[PDB]
Amino acid sequence: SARSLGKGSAPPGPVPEGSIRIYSMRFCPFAERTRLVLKAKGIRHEVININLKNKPEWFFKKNPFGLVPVLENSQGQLIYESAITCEYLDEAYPGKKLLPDDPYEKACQKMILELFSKVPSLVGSFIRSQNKEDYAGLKEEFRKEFTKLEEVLTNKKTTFFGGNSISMIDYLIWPWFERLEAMKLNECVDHTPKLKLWMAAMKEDPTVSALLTSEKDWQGFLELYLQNSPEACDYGL
Amino acid sequence: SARSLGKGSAPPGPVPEGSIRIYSMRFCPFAERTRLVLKAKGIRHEVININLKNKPEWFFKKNPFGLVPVLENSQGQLIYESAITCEYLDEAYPGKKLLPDDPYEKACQKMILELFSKVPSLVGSFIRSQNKEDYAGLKEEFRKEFTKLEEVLTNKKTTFFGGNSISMIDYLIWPWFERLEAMKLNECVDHTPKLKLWMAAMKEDPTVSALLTSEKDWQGFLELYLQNSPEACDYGL
Ligand SMILES: *CC(=O)Nc1ccc(Cl)c(S(=O)(=O)N(C)C)c1
Ligand SMILES: *CC(=O)Nc1ccc(Cl)c(S(=O)(=O)N(C)C)c1
Repeated sequence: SARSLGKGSAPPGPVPEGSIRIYSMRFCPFAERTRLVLKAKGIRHEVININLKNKPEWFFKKNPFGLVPVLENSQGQLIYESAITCEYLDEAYPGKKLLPDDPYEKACQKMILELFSKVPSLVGSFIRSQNKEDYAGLKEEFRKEFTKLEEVLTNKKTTFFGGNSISMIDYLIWPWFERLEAMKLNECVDHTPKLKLWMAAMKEDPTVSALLTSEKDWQGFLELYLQNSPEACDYGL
Repeated sequence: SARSLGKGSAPPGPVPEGSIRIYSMRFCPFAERTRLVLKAKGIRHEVININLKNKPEWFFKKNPFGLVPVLENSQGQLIYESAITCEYLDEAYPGKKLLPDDPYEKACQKMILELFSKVPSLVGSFIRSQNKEDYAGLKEEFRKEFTKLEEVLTNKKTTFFGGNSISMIDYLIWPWFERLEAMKLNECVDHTPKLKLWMAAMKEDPTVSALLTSEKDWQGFLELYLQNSPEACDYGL
């Protein structure tokens, strides 16, 4: 049932009242942001996984960019871009607010997100590699970006990037730090102690712990991904 | 007095109570967004222009990226990234809200901003050109992106990107459309009629009209810019 929908599959049909739909992919770190917010805010939702190597024709109607995550509500409104879906969920649904009310504190979280901006493309370059010589250079590129995040934690004198308690910014940058160990990149945080202590503190958060994918599951997906397999998205039953 | 501050200049000192400071550059389209918001919301402010070809040492303390626009308030809080400065100004100051209260309508504006994302880099490629052969190809690249904006106006059945009246998204994407005529790129909107009618309607907005820089002033700045002159930022006294 959690199996990804591809070419030849039928459109999902209307989203029922009282629930929101997320078009996701179980191994997508960008869609993981939305799922972390949905869980944290306890929002009632339905998941539809998209086979990103063999996309359905109807998926481009949901998002012209053809990317996960996408939200769809009962009135048929469509929201895409991982950071936009996350802000939308915090505003449109009740409970503990992940984004702070203060305009400056809100701005700060968005500034920290911009400081992290180069990390996903760097994770992408490390994955798609042809030789072991490029590895040391990319590791230094990681350190250069991870030092930007360290300076923020040092200046704020706080555990998390948004305060003493976990907030939106932590969930937005976490998926890439989650995959560092599986990719054997833990040494890239050896010069950022406050960033290293932030990771262990994050791993203990009940929301983060519940959605955390295993080392072998990421290694198994990435193996099929680097083979451009249409079974990658469906790795692990 | 409106003259840009460069190497050898002294730090500005504290921002007084009741006013906000913007670190800008009179020809910067990204900083123009912030200035359009400051004007539209009638915010009391002080402008400090930065010589971007010969930056002051103290400017990297205001923004690690060393880019304009930057906001600084009386309590010393610093806000950078043009879109972040604009959202901050709408939330922290009273009057007519440029961003709508509705979470979906807010999300939509941010989605339209993402649809425009490739235009500034395209304007940059057209400016830095070595031959007239690349011109036709880049014009087609413009049409491909300007068609994304046309589809939004067509679907919404509205004059502006955020409704029947001007909002935040219009001010955020305007500076690049402002410079199209000066760069002789008006033919790139010949296949987007609703986008072409949006430009003329924008040119009539009192906020847009008041901050509008002349054709020759942009041509004169760009000439000095493509000469990498430290007088570019100060073109036109
Ligand atoms: C949703 C998505 O883009 N998923 C995905 C899968 C695998 C990797 Cl390595 C990444 S990434 O963020 O590292 N990058 C875009 C290559 C993302
Ligand atoms: C503030 C700034 O970056 N100013 C600037 C000056 C000249 C041009 Cl052409 C641009 S652009 O947006 O076209 N691009 C970054 C080249 C921006």
